[PDB]
Amino acid sequence: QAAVLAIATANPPNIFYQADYPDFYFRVTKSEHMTQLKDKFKRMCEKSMIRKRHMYLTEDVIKENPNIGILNAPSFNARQEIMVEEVPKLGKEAALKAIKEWGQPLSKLTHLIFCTSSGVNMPSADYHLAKIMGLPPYVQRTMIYQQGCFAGATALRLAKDIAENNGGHTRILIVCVELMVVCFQAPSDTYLDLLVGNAIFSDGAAAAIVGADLDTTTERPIFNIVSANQTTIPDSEDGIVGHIREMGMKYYLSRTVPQVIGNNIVQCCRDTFWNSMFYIVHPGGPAVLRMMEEKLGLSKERMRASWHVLSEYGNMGGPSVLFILDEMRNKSMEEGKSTTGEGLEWGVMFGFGPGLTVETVVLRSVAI
Amino acid sequence: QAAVLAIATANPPNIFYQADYPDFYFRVTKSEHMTQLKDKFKRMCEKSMIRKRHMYLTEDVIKENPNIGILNAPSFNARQEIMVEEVPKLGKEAALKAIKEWGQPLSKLTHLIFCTSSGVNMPSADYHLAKIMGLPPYVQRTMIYQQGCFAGATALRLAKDIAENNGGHTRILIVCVELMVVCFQAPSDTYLDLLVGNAIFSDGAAAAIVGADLDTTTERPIFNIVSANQTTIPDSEDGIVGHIREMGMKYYLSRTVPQVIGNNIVQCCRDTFDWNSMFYIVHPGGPAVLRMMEEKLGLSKERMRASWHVLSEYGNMGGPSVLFILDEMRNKSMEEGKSTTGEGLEWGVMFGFGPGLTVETVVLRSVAIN
Ligand SMILES: CC(C)(COP(=O)(O)OP(=O)(O)OC[C@H]1O[C@@H](n2cnc3c(N)ncnc32)[C@H](O)[C@@H]1OP(=O)(O)O)[C@@H](O)C(=O)NCCC(=O)NCCS
Ligand SMILES: CC(C)(COP(=O)(O)OP(=O)(O)OC[C@H]1O[C@@H](n2cnc3c(N)ncnc32)[C@H](O)[C@@H]1OP(=O)(O)O)[C@@H](O)C(=O)NCCC(=O)NCCS
Repeated sequence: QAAVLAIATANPPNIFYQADYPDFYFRVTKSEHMTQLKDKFKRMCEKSMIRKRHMYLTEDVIKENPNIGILNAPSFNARQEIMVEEVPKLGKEAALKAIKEWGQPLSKLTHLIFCTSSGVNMPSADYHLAKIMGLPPYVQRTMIYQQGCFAGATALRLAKDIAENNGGHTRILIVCVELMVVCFQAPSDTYLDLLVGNAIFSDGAAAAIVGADLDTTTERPIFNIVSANQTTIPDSEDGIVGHIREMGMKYYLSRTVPQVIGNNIVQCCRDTFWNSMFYIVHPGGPAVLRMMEEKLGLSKERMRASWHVLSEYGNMGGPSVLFILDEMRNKSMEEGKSTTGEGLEWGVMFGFGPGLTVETVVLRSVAI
Repeated sequence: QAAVLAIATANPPNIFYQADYPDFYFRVTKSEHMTQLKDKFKRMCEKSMIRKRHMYLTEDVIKENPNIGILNAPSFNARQEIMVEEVPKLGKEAALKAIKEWGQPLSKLTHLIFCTSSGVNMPSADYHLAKIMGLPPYVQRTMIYQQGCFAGATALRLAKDIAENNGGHTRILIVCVELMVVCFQAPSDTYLDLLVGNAIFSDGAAAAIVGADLDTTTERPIFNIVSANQTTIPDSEDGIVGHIREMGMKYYLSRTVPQVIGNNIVQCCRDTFDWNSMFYIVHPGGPAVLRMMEEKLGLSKERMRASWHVLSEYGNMGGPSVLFILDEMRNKSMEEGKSTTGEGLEWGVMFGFGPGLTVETVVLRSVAIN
């Protein structure tokens, strides 16, 4: 059975505290005159439950690429040149720490699964990561582009079958990275979905190692991947929409996504399995996390890891479910819990994104 | 063990005969005064070993989207809107014929793998296919974007482990589509990679069904997927390069790619496996790759027949091309009274390749027919 053997994360060094973003955003986009809009955007940042976000896109980067800060202006080439370089670099930072934890040589990896929705190139970010890390030429790459916030979960789904069907030697590095360079947009009166995305999206990278049939002398599972299944919510394609354009990516976030996602993953939870199991839910917004608490009647401690990653990092998209998994098993160990899943045995991870698409991973903890 | 249970293909109705393409291409781009450049382009087309290509991008579509035919003009938005709609539509045409040949209900599928380097969107082409085909919501989707001409083989590699690890009723639809709307560019005398790609790149869709441990009464494999491995060619990053830009995709094609590829897959054959006693499916990158296979392995001329055929009748369609060849090989083997689906031979190999340079090697096993 496939297991997660290591986790590690990385973030761009610059921190943006949510308190100061509504002024920073409207200032660098020369938009201070949209005061009524800014008041609305201040209202979104405060309700976001996000304390701080790490971002590559600093005021300097915008000055260097001034069209990114100018709505509808062509900025795709500029965004593209940044992301094609920087996405694999941030992925290398996290992958190195994850391989340090695994404690095995690079030449032991057989596969690489790279996921991002921040830039596209041929050869793609999976290749570039393998170059700058000097991976052997026998490492088999799978590139997951533009799958949004369920990419981290979908990587595990793919990794389970690769790891289990090829046997003991198969070892998979998974790397998910996002830079909101891809979709930063200046605020506008008619396009009210920016204010949502610009309040929540942030940058980060997470890496993980997956294998089955372990060398019990060197390798130790953190979690076991029991099952992994994707489902699609009918007639909801208008929920999350990403249009990649000459102005960069135009995202569109429907008001109904949190209730639609919330009702559906709460259903997946029942169909698949409530304070006796551990939970990793992609921090799409605070309302999805509350609905899990309200409809399953969870203690405040059940969603703690997911609220924590949201608060300290915001909505990093793809890699976010791995941040939460790392955060869960870390505090489990520091607090001396019974298991990597906060002392519990069974758990569930949910990724979700455009479609609407839900990726459900059934996990099992490891005794600590 | 995973097996290919059905294969089918589709292409745009408009046919562009290579003999006429230099005139067409320089006329619709209003570049016919670049007479020396056009002569060079004629020589490329005349050596392409491509007889005809099917293409979505007609003179009318250029007229409707004039920036596509103006070099460096902003046309990404125009290209995107075409491909986001037209890529799943053309994939649908192939997929339905593949399901028809399979003989099982569309609802019996469990997985969909969609591959294209022609447009990006969220939700992606895999979702849009599922929508317009009415695939049930339990069909689990994987989207392979921007992986170039090895995506068809990479889909078989991932589908092998999905079918065999889950097995049972697991059934994977693979759909690979390219439209050269993505990378069509007007000619320039400083940018001679464009002349190469404009002489060879074409449109098509292919669909295949994959499953392990199927029912003999209803389902019969065409090929068994014995193994599949991806390898990378070191220090070859600049061979095949695709820069997605506001002007569309700018590709760059090193002149040595066919030799690097040809020498690499000849070596892969030897490490992996009478070379005339196995069958071959080689991505039609150009004529030099196939001749290198024949030369360095001492192949009779029947061995690359199917790959030459697809190159001739369809050009370089990218990702789906190996499935076109696999289908052609299987069909003619049946029609011409051969003993197995691989031209009467037992073992075979499929090579896809693309940016990296990356090589996807799929070891195949024919099934007895006739
Ligand atoms: C931004 C957010 C935190 C605001 O908190 P909230 O729970 O909506 O609380 P409120 O209803 O009081 O705030 C909504 C305000 O922002 C606007 N707004 C919120 N969501 C919006 C959306 N999808 N589209 C357009 N406007 C939106 C509303 O128009 C409203 O404006 P108002 O102050 O004039 O009334 C919340 O909307 C959110 O988290 N959205 C993200 C949804 C999500 O998880 N998507 C998944 C992507 S991975
Ligand atoms: C275009 C092609 C059909 C003709 O090449 P050929 O059969 O080897 O014969 P030639 O070398 O005489 O080519 C004729 C012209 O094309 C030019 N040319 C060939 N490859 C070129 C390249 N990468 N870049 C720029 N020019 C090139 C030559 O300079 C020559 O110009 P000239 O006639 O004025 O001297 C052949 O180059 C080809 O198929 N290349 C494919 C590359 C490839 O497979 N890429 C993989 C993507 S899947």
